[PDB]
Amino acid sequence: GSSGSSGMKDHDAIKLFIGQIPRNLDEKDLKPLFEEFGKIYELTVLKDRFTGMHKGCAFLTYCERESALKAQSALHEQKTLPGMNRPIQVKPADSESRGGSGPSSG
Repeated sequence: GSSGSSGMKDHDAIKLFIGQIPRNLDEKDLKPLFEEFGKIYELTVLKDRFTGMHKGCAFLTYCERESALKAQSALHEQKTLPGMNRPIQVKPADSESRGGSGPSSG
């Protein structure tokens, strides 16, 4: 083809954590959108089997690291699902070294 790019997700993929989503959607209904932005490799909607049937959120994995960035800033505070007063939040499930607060002496 022209663009092609039919391969596999990068070795170190980024797990984008999406929040502010109602428990009335479906992976086949959410994957599409993102798919238009990036070649999603795997999608999973955090859904417990005890009480957290739906943690009003879902995990997304973009094949290309860069791509994710696009959809992130492209979607983040950009799209607002029906029923949610606030827009859709998009942030990577990364843990930045931190754990301290409490200045003094000015």
